Amino acid sequence: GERVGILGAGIGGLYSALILQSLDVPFEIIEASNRVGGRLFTHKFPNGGKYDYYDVGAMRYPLPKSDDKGNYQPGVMQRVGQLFTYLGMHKQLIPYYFKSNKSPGFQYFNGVRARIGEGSSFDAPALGINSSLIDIGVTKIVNDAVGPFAQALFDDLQKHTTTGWDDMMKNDAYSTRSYFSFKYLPSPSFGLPSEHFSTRVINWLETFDKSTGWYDRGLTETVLEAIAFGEVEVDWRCIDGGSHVLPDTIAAFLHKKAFVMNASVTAIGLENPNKEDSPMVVVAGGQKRKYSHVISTLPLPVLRTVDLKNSKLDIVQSNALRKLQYGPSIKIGILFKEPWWTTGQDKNGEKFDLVGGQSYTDLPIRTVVYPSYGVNTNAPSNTLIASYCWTNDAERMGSLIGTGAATYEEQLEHLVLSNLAAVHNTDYQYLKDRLVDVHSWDWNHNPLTMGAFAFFGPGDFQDLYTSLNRPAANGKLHFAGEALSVRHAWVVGALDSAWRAVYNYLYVTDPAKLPKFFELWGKNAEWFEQP
Amino acid sequence: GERVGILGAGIGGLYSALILQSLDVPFEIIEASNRVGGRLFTHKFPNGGKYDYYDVGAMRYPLPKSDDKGNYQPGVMQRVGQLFTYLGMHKQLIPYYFKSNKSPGFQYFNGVRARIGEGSSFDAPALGINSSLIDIGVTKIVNDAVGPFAQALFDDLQKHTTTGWDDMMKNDAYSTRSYFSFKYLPSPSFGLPSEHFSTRVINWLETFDKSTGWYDRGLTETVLEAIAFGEVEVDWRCIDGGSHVLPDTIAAFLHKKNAFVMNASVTAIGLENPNKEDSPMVVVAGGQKRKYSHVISTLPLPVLRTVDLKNSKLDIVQSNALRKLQYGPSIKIGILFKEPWWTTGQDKNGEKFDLVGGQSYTDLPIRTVVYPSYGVNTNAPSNTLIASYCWTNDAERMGSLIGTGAATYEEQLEHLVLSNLAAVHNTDYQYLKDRLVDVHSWDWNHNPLTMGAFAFFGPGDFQDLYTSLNRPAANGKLHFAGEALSVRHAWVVGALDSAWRAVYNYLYVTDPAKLPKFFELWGKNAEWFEQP
Ligand SMILES: Cc1cc2c(cc1C)N(C[C@H](O)[C@H](O)[C@H](O)COP(=O)(O)OP(=O)(O)OC[C@H]1O[C@@H](n3cnc4c(N)ncnc43)[C@H](O)[C@@H]1O)c1[nH]c(=O)[nH]c(=O)c1N2
Ligand SMILES: Cc1cc2c(cc1C)N(C[C@H](O)[C@H](O)[C@H](O)COP(=O)(O)OP(=O)(O)OC[C@H]1O[C@@H](n3cnc4c(N)ncnc43)[C@H](O)[C@@H]1O)c1[nH]c(=O)[nH]c(=O)c1N2
Ligand SMILES: N[C@@H](CCC(=O)O)C(=O)O
Ligand SMILES: N[C@@H](CCC(=O)O)C(=O)O
Repeated sequence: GERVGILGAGIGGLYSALILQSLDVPFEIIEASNRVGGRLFTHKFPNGGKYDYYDVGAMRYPLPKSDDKGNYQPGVMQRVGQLFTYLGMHKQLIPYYFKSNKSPGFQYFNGVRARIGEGSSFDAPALGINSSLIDIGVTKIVNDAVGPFAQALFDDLQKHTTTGWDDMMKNDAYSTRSYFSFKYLPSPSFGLPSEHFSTRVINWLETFDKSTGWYDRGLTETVLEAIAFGEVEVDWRCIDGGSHVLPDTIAAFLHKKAFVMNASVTAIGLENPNKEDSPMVVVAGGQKRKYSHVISTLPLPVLRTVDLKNSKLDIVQSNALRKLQYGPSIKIGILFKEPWWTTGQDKNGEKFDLVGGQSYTDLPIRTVVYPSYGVNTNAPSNTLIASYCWTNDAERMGSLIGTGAATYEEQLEHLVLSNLAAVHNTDYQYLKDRLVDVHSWDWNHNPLTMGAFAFFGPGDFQDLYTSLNRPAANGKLHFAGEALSVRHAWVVGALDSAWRAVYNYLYVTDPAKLPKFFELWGKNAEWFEQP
Repeated sequence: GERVGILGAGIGGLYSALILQSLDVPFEIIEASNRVGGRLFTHKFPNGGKYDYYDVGAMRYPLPKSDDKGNYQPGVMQRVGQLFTYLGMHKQLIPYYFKSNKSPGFQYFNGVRARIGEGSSFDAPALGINSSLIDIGVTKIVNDAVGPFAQALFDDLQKHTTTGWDDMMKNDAYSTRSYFSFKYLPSPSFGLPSEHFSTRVINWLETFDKSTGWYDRGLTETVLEAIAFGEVEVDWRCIDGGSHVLPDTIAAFLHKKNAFVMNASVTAIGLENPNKEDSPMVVVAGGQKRKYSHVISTLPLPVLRTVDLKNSKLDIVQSNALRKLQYGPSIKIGILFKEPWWTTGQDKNGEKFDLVGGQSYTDLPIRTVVYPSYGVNTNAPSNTLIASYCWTNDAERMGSLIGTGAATYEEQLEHLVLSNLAAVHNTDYQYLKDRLVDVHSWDWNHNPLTMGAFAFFGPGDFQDLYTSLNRPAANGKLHFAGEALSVRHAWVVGALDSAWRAVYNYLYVTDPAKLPKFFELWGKNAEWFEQP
C-alpha cells in the first residue's frame, strides 16, 4: 500500500511526519546519525548550569504577534508559531533580545569603539565616505534600495499574488553589489549625486549591513532576508532549554503513536523505472527499503553524494542540485565563570550592562551574541556566543576550527579572546581568567550539512529553483528541506518545503485529503491566512 | 645595520631571500611550520615507487618558449622560467600534458559521455540551449567576451603601458556573470540575437568553462586567468620529482651561504616605537621577539588578520583590504593505484582509455581528473592519480568530507570518488576498487597556514582595495607580499612578482644604489615584458 519514506530527521522531515500522521498516512523516517533535529543543535557545556548551553544552529525566531492561546497573526513565520502551539510549546517560548535589554551593545570598526545608537562614523571619512552618506546612514540607504522589492513581495503574501515575485525574478541576475553598481540610484530626497555608488561605498554598506562577501550573492536573498527579519511587528523568541526541545518533542510525540536511525542514505531510485506501479527503493545503512513515495529533506550537496540513478531527474533538476548555492557559517561558544558582560566593567571602570543583544565588529569574530535565556532566573547563563560568522568571515575562521591540534585550538582561543577584549575594551587576561570551556562548530566542514544553509547566488531563483519544486522518479520523489523555499536559513523554510512536498504527494495519490490538509496545515505554503 | 625579516618560507619568501642574498642584504626567514615550500606541497605515497607522488598545490607551469641554455622568451611567466634556470633546474623540467598525449580525455556531463574534441552537445538542447549557441561552442563565446580585455592587458605587457589595466578597472565592478547578464553582446558574426545571455546560458558557459560559482567572482580574475593559461605559445612544464624540488633547491642554496627560523608562528608585527623615525620592526614569532630594519611579509591576507598588527599603523584602507580581498577554495584527492589503468586499461565495453597525462572533466562532484605527466616514459610509470581537483562551490562542498578524522567519512569519500571515476570512464566501481592502494586528500580552505587555496578576488576588489596593500605600512618598513599581491593569483609567478615589488620598495628607500644590479638579475619591471 502507501508508505512514505522521509529522508532526514531534521525539522523538515519531522514536520513532514507530523502532517502525514495527522492525515493517517504511514511513514518512516530515515536518519543517518543517532540524533534528531539536524541543524537544530543545542550544545550543553558539561561544567555549566541549567542555562549554560548555546544553539550551534537555530537560536532565534522572529514570530508574528500571538494571543494568550497561541494563535499567531498572519506573517512570514506564522507557520513556525502554529507549530509551537500545536506541540503545546507556546508557553515554553521566551523572549529573544535582538538588541540588549539594558545598555546597548558595542560596535568596534576601524579601531573605533562605540555603543549602538551613539551615531559614530567609525572613521568613515578617512575611507572616503562623504559626510552626506554618513549622516543618512547604512540602514536607510539599504532600506531605500531593498524597500521596493520587499514591499512588492510582502504584498504578494498579503494580497495572494505572485507579481511581486515576478518582479523580483526579472532582477534575479543581480547580486546586491551589481544592483548598487549598475542600477540603484539614491532617492532624490537624500540630496546625493544621482550616480551609482562606488565600490568603496558599497563595501562600506556591506561592512555594517551584513558580512564579508554577502553582497556578491543574489540580490533576491538580501530582499528575502529583510522580509524574514521583519524589516517590512515581530516577537523575537527562543526556546527555553534550547532549540533541541522542538525536534525532541516532535520525536517523542511520534514515538508513542517509525524511526530508522544510524542509517545513511546512499541510493534513491525506482525499483523498476519502466513500471508505472514501481515502488521507490532507498538504500540506507546498507539495506534496501521500499516505499510508495519518498520525501527527501537532505541538503542539495548531500543529494550529490547519493546514487540517484533510477530517480529520473530531468536535466534541469540534476544541474540545480550542483549549482544552487549554499553558504557557510561558524559559531564559537565559550563558557565563562560569570556573565561578565552583564555584571562586569571595562578597563576604565565602565560597566558593560549588557543583557542579551549583540555586539558587532570588523574583527574576525564579527558578531557577539549574549544569551537571552535565563536572564531572569536564579542561575543566569554564563555561556557566550563569542563569534558568529557568515560568508567570507566564516570561511576564513573555519580553518582554525576542528583541526584536532592543540596548537591551533590555542591559537583560536587567543584570537577570540583578544577580539572580545578589543570590542569590550578589556585586557586579554580579564577574559582569560574567566574562561572555562570552548566549543566551536563549522557547518561548512560537516558531512551532514555540507554548508550552513542555502544562500543562492544571482540567477539561482529565476533559473533553477523551480525545477526542484517538480517531483522526480515518475512523480514519486519529492525534494524538500530549507533549500526548497524562499526562507533560506530559517526553520520556516524547512516547514514550507515539507508543506509543498506533502501537498504534491497528496495531489498525486489521494487528492480527497487535500481539504483536511488545507484545514490543518494551511491553504498555501506562504500566502497569508488568519489563525 | 640592515637586516630584513622575511615572514613565510613559501616560494614568495624564498624568492625574496634569493634576491636579497644576490644583493648582499642580510635577512632571516621566519616559518611557522617545520617545512619550506608552503603551497608547493608534494605528497609521496610510502607504498609506491619513484613517481608515486602528487602535488597537492602547484603542479603545472605555462612557461614561455626557451632555448637550450634556459633563456626564456618574454611572457607572463618568464620570471618563473628564469628562476628555474638561475637554480640550474632548466634540464629538470619535464613536459606537462595539459591534454592527453595519446587518446583524448573524457567529458561526462548530463549523463552523456564523450571524448574531448568529439563535438558532443551533452544534451544541451534539453536544457534550452539553442542550436546556434551549441554550434559556436562555449570556448568561442567566452573568448569573444574575454578577448578584448585580455588583448588590452597583453598589450600593456608588450608595449609597457597601463591603459589596458585602467580599462579593466573601469569594468572591475562586474562579475563574469553580471558582465554577461548586463553588458556583453555577442559578436555580430555569431548571428545571434543582439541581447544579453540568459542565466540558463551563462550557467551553461560556467559548467564547461570553469567551476561552479566561478562566474560570481570578479570578471577581472576571469580575464587575468585567461592570460595566465595562455588562452590569448606556451610550454606546459612540471618539475621532475614534484614541485617540492624548487623550494628545496632554493633552501639548500641559501644554507651554504643559514638564516631559517622554523617552527615559529608569527603572532605580532609592529614598530618598536611607532613615534620614532628610526624605530626598528618587531616580529613576535614562536613566543620570541625578533627585531629587523624592514619586514617583508608573504603571509596570506587571512593569516595577517590573526596577527596583532597594532604598531604597524596600517591605514584604514589597508586594514579593510586584509578582510575584504577575497580568497577562493580548492581541494585535491590523490589515489595510489596498483597500475596506471588510465594508460593500459579498458572500459566495460573493451575500449582502451589510452590516456597519457591530460585531464578529464565532469559535472559530477569530482569535477576534474588529472593523469600524471611525470614518469610516463620510464621503467616505473606513476600509479598515482589526481582523482579530484575542485574549485569554488565544488571544493567547498567536497571539503566537508575531507579531514573529518572519522573512518566512516573517509570510506564515504573514497566510495564517492571511485563511483564518479567509474561513471566518467565507463567502468564498474569494483574495477577501480580492486586497483586502489592508498588515498590522500587535502582541503586548502581548512588549513590554518593558508586559510583558503589562494586569492580569488570578487568584483571591485582590484579597483578599490588592491592598491592599498601595494603601499608599505609601519612608517614604510612593512612590505606586504605573497601571491595575493599580484595580478597572477593562484600562480607561482604571482608570488614571485610580489617579492620583486617588495624588494624594490625596500631597496628604493634603503639603498637605491643596488637597483641596477637588482634590475639586471631580476628584471627592470615586475610584469612588463623584457628579453632574457
Ligand atoms: C548556524 C545556523 C544558524 C541558524 C540556522 C542554521 C544554521 C546552520 N537556521 C536555519 C535552520 O537551522 C535550518 O533551515 C533548518 O533546521 C533546516 O532543517 P531541514 O530539515 O531542512 O535540514 P537539516 O539539515 O536540519 O536536517 C537534515 C537531516 O538529514 C540528515 N542526513 C544528512 N545526510 C543524510 C543521509 N545521507 N542519509 C540520511 N540522513 C541524512 C541530517 O543528519 C539531518 O538529520 C536558523 N533557523 C531559524 O529559524 N532561526 C535561526 O536563528 C537560525 N539560525
Ligand atoms: C591547490 C593549488 C593548486 C595550485 C596552486 C595553489 C593551490 C593551493 N598554485 C599557486 C601557488 O601554489 C601559490 O600561488 C604560491 O605557492 C604561493 O606562495 P606564497 O609564498 O605567496 O605563499 P605560501 O602560502 O606558499 O607560503 C606562505 C608561508 O607562510 C607560512 N606561514 C603561515 N602562517 C604563518 C605565521 N603565522 N607565521 C609564520 N609563517 C607562517 C606558511 O607555512 C608558508 O610556509 C599554483 N601555481 C602555479 O604556478 N601552478 C599551479 O599549477 C598551481 N596550482
Ligand atoms: N536566519 C539565521 C541565519 C542567517 C540568515 O537568516 O541569513 C539567523 O538569524 O542568523
Ligand atoms: N593556477 C592553478 C589554480 C587555478 C587558477 O590558476 O585559477 C591551476 O592551474 O590549477
